Amino acid sequence: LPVYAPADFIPVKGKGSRVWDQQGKEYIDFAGGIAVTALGHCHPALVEALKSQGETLWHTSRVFTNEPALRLGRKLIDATFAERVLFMNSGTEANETAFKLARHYACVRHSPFKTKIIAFHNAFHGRSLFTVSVGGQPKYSDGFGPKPADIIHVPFNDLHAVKAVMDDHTCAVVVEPIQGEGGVQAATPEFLKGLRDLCDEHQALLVFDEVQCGMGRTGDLFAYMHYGVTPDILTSAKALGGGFPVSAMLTTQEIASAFGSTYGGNPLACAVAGATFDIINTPEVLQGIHTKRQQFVQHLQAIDEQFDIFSDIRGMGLLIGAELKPKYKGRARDFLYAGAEAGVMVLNAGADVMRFAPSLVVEEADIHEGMQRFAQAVGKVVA
Amino acid sequence: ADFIPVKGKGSRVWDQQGKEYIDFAGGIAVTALGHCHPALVEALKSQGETLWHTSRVFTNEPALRLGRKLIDATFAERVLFMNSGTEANETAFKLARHYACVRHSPFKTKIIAFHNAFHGRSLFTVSVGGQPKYSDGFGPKPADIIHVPFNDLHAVKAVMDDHTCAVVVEPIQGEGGVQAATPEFLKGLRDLCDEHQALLVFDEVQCGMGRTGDLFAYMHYGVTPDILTSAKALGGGFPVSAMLTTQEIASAFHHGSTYGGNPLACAVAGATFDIINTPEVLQGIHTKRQQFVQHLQAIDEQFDIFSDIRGMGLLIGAELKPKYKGRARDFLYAGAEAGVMVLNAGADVMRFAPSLVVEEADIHEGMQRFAQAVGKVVA
Ligand code: NA
Ligand code: NA
Repeated sequence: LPVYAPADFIPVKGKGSRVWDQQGKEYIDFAGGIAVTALGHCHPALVEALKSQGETLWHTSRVFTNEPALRLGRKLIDATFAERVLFMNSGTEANETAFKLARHYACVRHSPFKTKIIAFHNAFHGRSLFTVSVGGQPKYSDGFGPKPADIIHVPFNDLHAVKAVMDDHTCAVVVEPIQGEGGVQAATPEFLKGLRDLCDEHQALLVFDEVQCGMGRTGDLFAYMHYGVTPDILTSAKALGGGFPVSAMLTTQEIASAFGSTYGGNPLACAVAGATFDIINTPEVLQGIHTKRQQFVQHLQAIDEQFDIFSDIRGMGLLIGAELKPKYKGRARDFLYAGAEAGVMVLNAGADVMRFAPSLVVEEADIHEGMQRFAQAVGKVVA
Repeated sequence: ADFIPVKGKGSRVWDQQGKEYIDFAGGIAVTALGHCHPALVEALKSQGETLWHTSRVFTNEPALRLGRKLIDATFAERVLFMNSGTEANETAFKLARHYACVRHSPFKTKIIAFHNAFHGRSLFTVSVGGQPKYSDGFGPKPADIIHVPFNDLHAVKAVMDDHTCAVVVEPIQGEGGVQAATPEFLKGLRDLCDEHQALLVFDEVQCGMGRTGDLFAYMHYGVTPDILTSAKALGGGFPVSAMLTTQEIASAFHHGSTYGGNPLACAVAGATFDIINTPEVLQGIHTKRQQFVQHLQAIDEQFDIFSDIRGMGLLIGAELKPKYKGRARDFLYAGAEAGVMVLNAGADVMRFAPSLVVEEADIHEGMQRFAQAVGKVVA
């Protein structure tokens, strides 16, 4: 069930899209620590940002603001629909804050009985009791005692189902624009637009979990920009910090008033995230992501031409899913481990789907080399 | 707060205007080794050049090293690392619930906690937290959490049964007026947990990592918990946390000696641990407390403001007399004006949580500034 690295695979060093273990074995990284290291390992600009801020100031309590946090808040506010930004340490915490805010906004602006949260099967929002209960895998929320109530799950991309359970007692709809863990499934524009319209009709808040698909991952800064559907609340993490734990909850003044346009934020985390933002939010990187996706997809199609293993290639930008044909159902972990043995680090998205989330600046030579290693791994699994 | 800190070094902090402050607050007991400690900066820089991040699929050398250090120095046999104390608390509470579920009964779900407790602001942790005002208004809270007064062993006895999975307690309630547990209370909780087969959970996010003069508060009391949480001081300002428990308990999870841990975080926390867990630092804490307390007594001798000085080691509470009840914020703001950063613990209590290696010169200067602030509020 879970993927655990063996005792002879402990990462010790990373540089760009390359990782070395304790035995000095080199790997090409198409996993990014699960879409976290969006600028690769020990990127010079991020290392510089960490070092200079690390000489100056690391920490301030929630009582104070700081220059890195204010700078990052301003950048996010300028680049998005947001008017207010709250910083935490992780996407889980950001989601906690978003869900709590949606609940509290409904409580004070409308009714204390307006508590229903609508989420989707296969969703992943974190492992805290609240976020795992909003998440759509019962296996992970069972066995921890009474779960926070008034959370309803319906299938992803099923607008009819949402209409059926949505009413004036609904406070929030929570959705990943692309379900990364749940098979790399993208929302249809109809579905997402419908959620926006239903939330408007019922005065509920539309919450986008973009912890995985955000911060350039899709080729747009956020996935909502691709769809042209504006959420009420957005959460971001993982890539935001490039490997440093940091997260952000984005919303409007009107919504945030329910609780300088910024709250919290570790000085060191925000300095690093600012450097990450400055690189990712450029025409060069964002437009390069589409080129790179095409390069990965070409290799995946070539492997499929040789070995015939995939039924679907999907996702957006450098979040790539490759669904295994029915003859290879449940074999995703085996392809992953074979990949590792061949010196390439990949992901799963359930037992039937291969997932790739490499650095957004991954070099062409690394794309080529890693995919040749993955091709070799595939051969060992099927032939 | 009407100023923005831009730079810190040891126990001194500068704002945007270049005004210099003495830091007796430590970002709320987080910067246990002061700002930009050279050993912590060096660890950050060195690991920052090597590897920052691994997913939970992998371990890493800093995580393993930090795990070994915590395992060797405490009751723990297993360590799970997260980013924050709130997250570590989520993990501890979930583990206590799940252990009870799979080892005893799915109906064994009651968590006992205490009034004025703080355990974080996630829905679950704030519900276990003992401040109803902060858990109200977020929709249905997770159920089966009972609160009773801190230090009220009779009350614990009354609500505890075989359906109880956990007792969660801060050995010293930091936020709740800097109230220390009595030895009888903590031993009582241990005995009751043994009797009803519940897990004793120590939230040592604030009172842990050297704060009391021992590495963890449970060592002062000689009462061993089943699960302990640690953050704040653990990373000296870098966000990192740990949940410590035994192999028997940890086995309830669906993996070696450690789980998770950011390589950069764990490298910094390792350097922090190596410094704090020394006779020099730990013994130095008692001497520094005495100096702080003597200053507080001198201030009281002059101004007659305090009714009580409490806490342990370098977590210090000073309770205001009824004449000054509800005015802790006023002394806080006056302190800031006078150039000293302090804390509150409710509107009735002044709190201090300075660097564990705070220089004597800084103790005297900061306390003199606080005396000036006290003098201002009085006049
Ligand atoms: Na904006
Ligand atoms: Na031990």
